[PDB]
Amino acid sequence: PRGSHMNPKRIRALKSGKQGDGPVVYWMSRDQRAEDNWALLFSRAIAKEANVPVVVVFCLTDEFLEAGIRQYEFMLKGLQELEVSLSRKKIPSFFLRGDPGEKISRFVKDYNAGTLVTDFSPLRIKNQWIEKVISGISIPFFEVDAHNVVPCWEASQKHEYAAHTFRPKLYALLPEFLEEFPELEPNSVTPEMVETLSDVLETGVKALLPERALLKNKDPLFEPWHFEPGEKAAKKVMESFIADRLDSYGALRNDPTKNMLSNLSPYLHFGQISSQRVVLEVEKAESNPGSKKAFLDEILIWKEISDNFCYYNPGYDGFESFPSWAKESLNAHRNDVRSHIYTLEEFEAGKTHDPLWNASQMELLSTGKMHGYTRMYWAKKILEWSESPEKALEIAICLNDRYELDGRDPNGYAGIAWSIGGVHDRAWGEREVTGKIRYMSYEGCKRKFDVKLYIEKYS
DNA sequence: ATCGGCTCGCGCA
DNA sequence: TGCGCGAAGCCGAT
Ligand SMILES: Cc1cc2nc3c(=O)[nH]c(=O)nc-3n(C[C@H](O)[C@H](O)[C@H](O)COP(=O)(O)OP(=O)(O)OC[C@H]3O[C@@H](n4cnc5c(N)ncnc54)[C@H](O)[C@@H]3O)c2cc1C
Repeated sequence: PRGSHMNPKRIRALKSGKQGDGPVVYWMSRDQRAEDNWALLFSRAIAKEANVPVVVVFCLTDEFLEAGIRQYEFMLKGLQELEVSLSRKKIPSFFLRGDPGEKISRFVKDYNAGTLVTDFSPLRIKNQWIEKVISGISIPFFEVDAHNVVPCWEASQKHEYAAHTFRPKLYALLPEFLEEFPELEPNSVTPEMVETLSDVLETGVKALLPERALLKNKDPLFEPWHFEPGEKAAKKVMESFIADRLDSYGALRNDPTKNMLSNLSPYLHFGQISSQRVVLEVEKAESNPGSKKAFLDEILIWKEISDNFCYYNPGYDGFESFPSWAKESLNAHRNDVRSHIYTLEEFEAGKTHDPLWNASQMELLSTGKMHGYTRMYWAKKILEWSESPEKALEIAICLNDRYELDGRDPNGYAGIAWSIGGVHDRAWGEREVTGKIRYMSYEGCKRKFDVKLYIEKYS
């Protein structure tokens, strides 16, 4: 590759081969943005060294049927804006429909690709697709970490027990890896599905319409105006956070009645904005130092340790990935009698006895983003009022992935594992049902914020 | 061959 | 509200 502000350690070879005659193809998956994208940039750099065009390919899977119209519209509306952004950079974008394992392979043959580059996800499905693609192509294949500031395989070579073991290794490498971004260079070389993306959205929304979330009077639950989608909207949210919410963040990040969070998770999850970008802007901002340490810890340690978790523990969304002490503790309490037991359907409709739990579910149903403090309480009550730890993990993941705009994310699996299974936490006083897993109480919540205001806001 | 230090609830102001 | 301890398993600095 060979260039300024392009550390070679951000890229690694999935497969070696003979470089092809054709264009460099960036298989975009996790990081759906033109700016501050190390994978797009590396793909562009390979293109310059080889005197070839860079092109972006994206696969429209049947995974959308798993979630709702809320996330399909957010992603697809974002992708319509992205096609236009990429087009201004003279970068063509190709949208394939179907299975990435077969469709990426066929595209490389059909479009005569020279080099394949993709971004990094520690999720099982991306790795499965990469394995399939490797078996179907002759060309060199590179992986670039565009999501984490320090590349996941570089920060640590093993599972990290706690944030404290991770913090020294990540912080030692931050001076090297926390750096500004080069501008994306438009295409120099002339670049050689048929449906419109609007058509795809229309066909997909008709397929999802029967199962769309409705209130009892037939009126839809989802309010689409809370987070407008796309790269342009993402940046406006980051700007208002620094301007309006970062000063109060150290004091108020755990009060759900206050709108004092970044609101960046839906854009971060789809890769509509870079975490490295957000950290650069926050570092430079003159703000309360307590707020800066609190927020940088969240977007650097906690977000990037969630990738460490999924990358070194392939069963990240199961019981086995919990630490020994936690699995041992939860196992001993499997027979304990739950105070309540709710089904997925009762949980989903917000019909528990706990008005605070119900309000947290209604914030999830109506806005698509539950406040970060109540997500801890929400997941820990699923554990407390479920038949088993496995049923709890299953119900929390089902509701999180169906209804959160930021769901189906390593942060989600690491966050749920912390809450239910103690991952990256320590043991606490033993209790019935939840054992030594950290406990959170309705009364504890009453002490810390105006619980009644939150409940009133969400019926 | 031994210890300091890690993202709650509670009792106290 | 803000503070110090309790209950608690283990990592790694020494
Ligand atoms: C049960 C549970 C489920 C969760 N599910 C998800 C999910 O599906 N998707 C998701 O992106 N996050 C998830 N989180 C982490 C966190 O709640 C959200 O990222 C955060 O509330 C998003 O809102 P924000 O971006 O306004 O938060 P901010 O406070 O502004 O945080 C900014 C960023 O810091 C990172 N961050 C903050 N808290 C955490 C954390 N605990 N772990 C990892 N990264 C963190 C995120 O990237 C987040 O976007 C979950 C946490 C819990 C306890």
